[PDB]
Formats: sequence, C-alpha cells, structure tokens
Amino acid sequence: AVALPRVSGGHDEHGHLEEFRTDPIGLMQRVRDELGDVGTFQLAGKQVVLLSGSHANEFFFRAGDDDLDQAKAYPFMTPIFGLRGEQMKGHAATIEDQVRRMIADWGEAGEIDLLDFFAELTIYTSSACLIGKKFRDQLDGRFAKLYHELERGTDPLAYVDPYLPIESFRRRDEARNGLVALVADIMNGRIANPDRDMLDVLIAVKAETGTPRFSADEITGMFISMMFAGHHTSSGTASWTLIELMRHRDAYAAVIDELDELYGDGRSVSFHALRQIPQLENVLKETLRLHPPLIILMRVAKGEFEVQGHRIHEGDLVAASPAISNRIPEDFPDPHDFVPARYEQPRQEDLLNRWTWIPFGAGRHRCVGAAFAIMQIKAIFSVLLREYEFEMAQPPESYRNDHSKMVVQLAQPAAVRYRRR
Ligand code: HEM
Ligand SMILES: CC[C@@H](C(=O)Nc1ccncc1)c1ccccc1
Repeated sequence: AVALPRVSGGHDEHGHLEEFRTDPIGLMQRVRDELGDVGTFQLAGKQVVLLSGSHANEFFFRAGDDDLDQAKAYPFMTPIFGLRGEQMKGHAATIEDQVRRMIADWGEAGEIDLLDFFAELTIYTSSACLIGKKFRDQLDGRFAKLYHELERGTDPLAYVDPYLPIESFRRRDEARNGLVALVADIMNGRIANPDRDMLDVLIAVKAETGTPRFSADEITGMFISMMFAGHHTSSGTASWTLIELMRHRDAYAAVIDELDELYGDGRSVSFHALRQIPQLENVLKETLRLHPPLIILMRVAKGEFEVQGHRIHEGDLVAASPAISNRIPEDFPDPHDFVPARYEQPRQEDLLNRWTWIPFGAGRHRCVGAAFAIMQIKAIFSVLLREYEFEMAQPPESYRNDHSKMVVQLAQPAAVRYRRR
C-alpha cells in the first residue's frame, strides 16, 4: 500500500543501519532536510518513523504507553539488565563528598582525561545516592571499568540481534559477569565483617524455603538498572559542561564570579546546589541543547495514528530526536552557536519551545531525574571550579563524541589540565 517518505541512501545490507552506526546525527538531519517533520529510514528490518518539529514532537511526547510504547524499543538493554525533594539536600552533600574524594589526590597541578574522570565520578555519585554510601565505599575503579564495557555494548546492531558474535557484545557479557562477581564479593565481605543500605535490604529477603531469595546475579541486574539512566547521561553532561566553559572563557569567568559571590554567604554546597546559580544553569541548558546525551528516543506504535497526513501503524518504530530538534533554526536563533543568554528571562528559549527544547524530553515522559541531574552538575562544579582552574590540553575543536553506540560517549583524547586556584 502507501509508503511513507524515505530518506536517501541506505543501500547497504541493513539499509541505513551502517550509517546510523557511524553518523546517526547526520542521517537524522538528512531525514528532516529531505522529507520534513515526518520521514523514515531503515534500521535493518525495521522502519523508523522519525518525527521532528513542534507539531510532530507534540504528538510523540503527549502520547501515553497506550499509543506509543517504549517497552521493546531498546533491544540492546535486555542483555545488560539480564528521588524525593526532601532527600535532595542529602544527595547534594553526598555528591560534594564524592567529588572531593575523587580530587583528593590531584595535588597542585596535573592532567586528566574527561571520559575517565567523569565516568568514574558518576559511578560513585550514582551508587552512593541510589544504593547507599555503604555500598559505594565497597566499590573502586574496577566497577566503573566494567560498567563502561556494558555501555560500550550498545551497538545499534542490537536491532538485528542483541546476541551476535561480535567483540563488543562479547565484552558486554563478560563485563556483566564481572559485575556479578564484584557484587558477590561485597555480599560475602559483609558476612565476615558486619548505616544499612539497599543491598542489606535485598540480602535479608528469604525465599519460601528459608533460603536467600535473591542471588548476586539478580541483585546485580537491579543495581545496573537503577544506575543506567543517570550514569552515561550525567557523565557526558558533566564533561561537555566543562568543555563548553573552557571553550567560552567569558562564560567561565562569569560562572566563577557567581560561585564566589554566592558561597560568600557561608552556606554549604547542599544549600546552594538546590538554589539558583544563574550563569552555570544557563551554560548547562545550552550544553544540553547542543550535546543532548540521548540523541534519539524510540517507541513502538500500538495503534494507527496520523501525523500531517502520514499514517503510522501498529508495530512501527517511532522516534523523536533531541539532537535534531534542539537545533531547529526557526525555534533557536543561530542553533549551532553557544549562547547561554538564550535562557535568560527575556528569551527563555527552553520554556518557549516546549516541544523542541527536548534534552530532557517533554510531556508525559519528561525526565523525572532532571532535578537530580541539574543539582548534581551544580554540586560538582561548585566544588571543581572553586578548587581548581581548568585549561584545554588539546585544540578546542578536537573534543567530540563517539556516536558508534546507542550510548553516546566522549571520544578520546579529551585531555584537560588543572592547577589549584
Ligand atoms: C543529564 C541527565 C539526563 C538526561 C539528559 C535525561 C534525558 C531524558 C529524556 C530525553 C527523557 C525522555 C525519554 C523519552 O521520552 O523516551 C527522560 C526520561 C526519564 N528519565 Fe532521564 N535524563 C537524565 C537523567 C536521569 C536520571 C538521573 C534518572 C534517574 C533517577 C532519569 C530517569 C528518567 C525516567 C524514569 C524517565 C521517564 C519518566 C516517565 O516516563 O514518566 N533520568 N530522561
Ligand atoms: C536504558 C537505556 C536507554 C534509555 O532509555 N536511557 C535513558 C537515560 C536517561 N534517562 C532516560 C532514559 C537508551 C536509549 C537511547 C540511547 C541510549 C540509552
């Protein structure tokens, strides 16, 4: 019957899959450039209906699980798995502590790799806040390294089959087994050498036979799941926030002055990370607009819908793209330029473009972790920027993301040098 508009190219074995695995943003932009607000590309044996623009995005984000389901939209997660405002102050204090612990051995000056640093830091902030400080204290660099391998195991080939015999998938499975072993060791460690946390709660549950209900494997899967949403997103966002501050010294200087003035009231990071830090918040908003951690959002249609005359049927993959929508020229003047001022009271481009400023989604599925993520950035930089001065150790334009996996991560090198203030 009727065929939806299809983007050019995709003449490879799996259609546009190979291009999606190399330059997904370019592919999605070409879909919009050639077809408009509703266009398709072929992801192996699956047609993806890519929606963009306010009108189409509104349909996407206002749709409940009854119309567009996310349940089976991400097959790459199956092998991997196998927030209260009142607690926010406590989490801010926890994050401050974790950052100070991470930079405790920095000394007077040195060099760091952003991916390595923030990936490890966010493993500690996430585990400490979500599972418990007790659990985080039993973790070290090994956990972060293994967790990284899990994220690297999200090749788009998962849309063909999540268990293909490729190196990244093999490393993904090996990494998960390694995490189970680490968790099993922690459990055994508590038996021999007794504030209780989530792990203690799970260990205490008994089966209908008196035996422990949960195995190290089941517990590990729960913990992986609890930490996955916020890890790669917060890690990447922290890295890009620092990169953009260094790329734009005027913003860097403004944030520094602001931080010094604000903390002059003598209140802690747990107080200030939950309150306005204007310049930093606008730099963060702009960083998220330009470098949204999730470049594409997927759904599986559960019924028949029509968007601008185009028909969507049950079973069809439907997607929205923060990467593309966040840069629509009509909605964001000079979309490729770093302009924190676009979020100040006069313009408020994030609030005005309810359906296209979507680094945190919109509508019914709006990010429930956004408040936590924003607080975390404020807490992290409140510490880092007041303690140290940062400079780029490589050309500004050489910092870039690796888009070869569904989980976007910073490519290396991403070297930065620091010196005590
Ligand atoms: C900078 C960090 C983060 C970014 C950029 C981000 C982005 C997003 C986006 C784009 C959506 C919409 C997804 C969709 O419509 O398919 C979303 C939803 C959501 N996020 Fe995040 N997120 C971040 C951190 C977190 C954290 C820390 C948590 C965990 C506490 C989290 C939990 C969720 C949940 C549960 C939803 C769905 C809410 C619902 O369906 O009602 N996010 N996030
Ligand atoms: C579970 C991983 C999944 C996701 O929903 N992540 C997610 C992260 C933060 N907040 C909400 C969802 C995803 C989707 C596309 C690309 C990479 C990973």
